[PDB]
Amino acid sequence: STQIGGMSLDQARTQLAPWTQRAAPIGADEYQQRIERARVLMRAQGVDALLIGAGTSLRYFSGVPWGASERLVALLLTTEGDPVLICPAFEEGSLDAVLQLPVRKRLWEEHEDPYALVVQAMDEQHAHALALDPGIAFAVHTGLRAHLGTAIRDAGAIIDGCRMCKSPAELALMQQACDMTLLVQRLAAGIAHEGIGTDQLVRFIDEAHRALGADNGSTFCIVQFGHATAFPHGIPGVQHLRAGELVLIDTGCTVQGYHSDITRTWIYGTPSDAQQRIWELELAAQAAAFAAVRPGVACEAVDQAARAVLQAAGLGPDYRLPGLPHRTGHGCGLAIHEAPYLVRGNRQPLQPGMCASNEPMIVVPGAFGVRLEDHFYVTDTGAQWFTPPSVAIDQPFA
Amino acid sequence: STQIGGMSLDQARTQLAPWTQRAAPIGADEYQQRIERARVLMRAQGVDALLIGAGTSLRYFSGVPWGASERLVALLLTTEGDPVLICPAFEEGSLDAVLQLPVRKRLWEEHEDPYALVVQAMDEQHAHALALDPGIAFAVHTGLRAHLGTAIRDAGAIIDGCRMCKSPAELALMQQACDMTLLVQRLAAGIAHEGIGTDQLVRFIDEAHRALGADNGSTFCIVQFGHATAFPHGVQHLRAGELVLIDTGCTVQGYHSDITRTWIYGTPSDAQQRIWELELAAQAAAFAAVRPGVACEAVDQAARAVLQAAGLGPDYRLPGLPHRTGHGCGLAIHEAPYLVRGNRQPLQPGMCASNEPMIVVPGAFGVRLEDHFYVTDTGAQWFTPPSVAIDQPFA
Ligand SMILES: [Zn+2]
Ligand SMILES: [Zn+2]
Ligand SMILES: [Zn+2]
Ligand SMILES: [Zn+2]
Repeated sequence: STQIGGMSLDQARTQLAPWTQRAAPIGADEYQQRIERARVLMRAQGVDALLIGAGTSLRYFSGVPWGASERLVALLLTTEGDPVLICPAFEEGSLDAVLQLPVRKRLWEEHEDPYALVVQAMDEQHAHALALDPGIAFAVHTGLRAHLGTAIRDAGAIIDGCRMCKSPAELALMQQACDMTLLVQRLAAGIAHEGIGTDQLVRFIDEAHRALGADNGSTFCIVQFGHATAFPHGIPGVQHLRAGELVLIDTGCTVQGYHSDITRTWIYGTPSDAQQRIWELELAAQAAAFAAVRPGVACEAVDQAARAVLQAAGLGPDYRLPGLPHRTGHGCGLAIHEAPYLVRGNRQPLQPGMCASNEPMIVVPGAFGVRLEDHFYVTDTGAQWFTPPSVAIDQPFA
Repeated sequence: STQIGGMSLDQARTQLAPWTQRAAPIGADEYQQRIERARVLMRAQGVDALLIGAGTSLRYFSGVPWGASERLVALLLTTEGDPVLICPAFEEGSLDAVLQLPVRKRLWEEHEDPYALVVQAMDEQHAHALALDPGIAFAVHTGLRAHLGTAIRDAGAIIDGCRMCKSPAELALMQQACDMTLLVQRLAAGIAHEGIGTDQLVRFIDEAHRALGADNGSTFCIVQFGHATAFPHGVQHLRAGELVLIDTGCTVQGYHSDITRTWIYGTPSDAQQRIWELELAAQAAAFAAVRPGVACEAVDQAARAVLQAAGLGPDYRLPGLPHRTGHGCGLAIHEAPYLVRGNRQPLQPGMCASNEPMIVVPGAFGVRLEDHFYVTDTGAQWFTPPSVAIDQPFA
């Protein structure tokens, strides 16, 4: 009965001191190890240059945490020497302040062509086999094509083959973000009451992540009530809570860029039989997916394990509704969604240090949905939860 | 400093009722005009198929406001029939709630190849000359190339040829967002006091944008005091004698405001006054240069000629203007056309851009004044009137 409702704003505020179990930042040597692993995968693929654009992969490789813009900010890695950092001249100051890796800077004034610098740096090292970051804007392919006549490969296999398996230091940053968001989830369930707005919960979760010391409040937040829980990614519009509705809250933060991403679905007031039944089936499907995880297991096998529970209960098969209309889970790291994907058709074997969500949501069309989301990482012999799963329809927190 | 300081938090709150002059949303017919306009651009350039990714361009053509993810959500426009909307099958309900244009849905299940669906819709209409959104992830080039033997061209000319010139309805939405954000700016100036935190200003700017009825509070907020104003891409507490620089904005129906004010709290030095005045003059001269037919790069040069005649610069040297003068603005904070040296693009009626020829004095301070304008048949019109003096940030 006790986790849902009855907590005031300022009672909740009393649990929101800055978080004091702070994981260490990624250190210099770890950035060099990332570069070295990228070089190994480059040579494996027969490529001799890699271009990484601003975003999660530039951060991974260099520390630079800036979002992509219309101006090319990029790392060009070749098989030897400090990687080249292509960046607007006016930003040099700022760049030097966030860089965690020694680089050769190649700066361009506003009217200069930054893609000519990439190719000039290629030509300097006799590199003629470029792989380009699949996350980068298409525009960069156009700019490179004005100067570069050889095939441009997709760098996805190189990037994933680095980022998929998390180091201990990555796992602890993730763990920190997750503990923080779990606390936030718990307090939002506490402050809930008849008539509370979805927007009031969203603003609260944001204030709470901030108080705790997230990099930037809530990375995202989804709050849905009642029938609106039937849409995996929700519909526009504010709702107000009523007894008898499910509440689905999916939110997360970052800590040094590393993401949490947790969904809780709980009853406010008394559940129907149908709500209970679906809610227990969801917990069961999530548990079977977790139980399937260890080294060597194909990513699709984990998704299949979830569907097997649904299907033994008369749901599915496949994506059929009522059932699980989307994949079981996604990888998580510096990006909310990254490889590997726990999806039908993905033969990728799971390996120690891989991180993914386990969120086999059930949708009952016309009625509601239940999504329980906790992330795990693969160990040497099985998996570990970052956050323990829910206990019951009215006990969202183990 | 009647504009700067002296206002209580609840005095400020009395001017924060919801905005009553609400611009009309973009209606169904105007989405159809954008699709036609794209079709004609396509024909002009010899392109028969156009793929637009999730993001501001999808929003422009379809009303779908979602950010891009790892899953392909896209609009494929060909020379005839309803456009095709490629989408994950499970998000169909959520898609239907935001779509503003009639489309032929082509849904894909989690394990199916959505790039296959694009090419199949191409093959059906006999379209072989595809142009791809330059803002879409390169991954999409990869998935398309897997299925295509033919050139995949860059769609920037087509997309820009539509988006750069704003309709009356788009200008009205931008206008509302600007008017709302100007008020927020002025209230933030009013509540400023010795000791106030940059974080408290940020928080208040958000609350106000929400109270006035922005889509989602502040889109972004930069607040910098004193020496920090010299580091435009760097928590502080306000002290007498410091410049305050606040750059913020909101959206109304996804249309952006983006305004920077820089003002003195207390008594300014001669150096601060002289640079402030020069910032206003540079901004004024870039504006006086705006009219149809003028190259975007001439507007940037008009600001730099002001700075050079005063002994700053030249070019991008400091003290001076180390970056372009401004950027286009619309459904994206930054979009074409850019007011930057090398850009020959002629300005035309309806185009919207910022005018922000920030001066940096290394290691001391910076002064950015940012107001946006749109191009008219004979010149330009400010979305917001420029500042008046170092201590009079609002006209
Ligand atoms: Zn989630
Ligand atoms: Zn997730
Ligand atoms: Zn701005
Ligand atoms: Zn701007």
